[PDB]
Amino acid sequence: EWLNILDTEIKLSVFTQFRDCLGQLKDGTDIEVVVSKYIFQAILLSAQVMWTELVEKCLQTNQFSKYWKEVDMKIKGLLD
Repeated sequence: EWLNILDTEIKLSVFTQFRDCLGQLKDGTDIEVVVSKYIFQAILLSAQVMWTELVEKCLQTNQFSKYWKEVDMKIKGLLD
């Protein structure tokens, strides 16, 4: 009984952390601060969803330069 409760609870917790992390990333929040806040899977999925949405709007606007510089800055900050 409690194993079957836990099997659903882990997935619910992962989804909750994912939506909280994506919500934080939305409205403007650097990934560096969020790394120490949520599990790896949640921040990973939130980052990937954001990247898809942002690059889709970049593709419709054809302004890849600004977003590429932003992502490069994110990578340098994460490396630091």
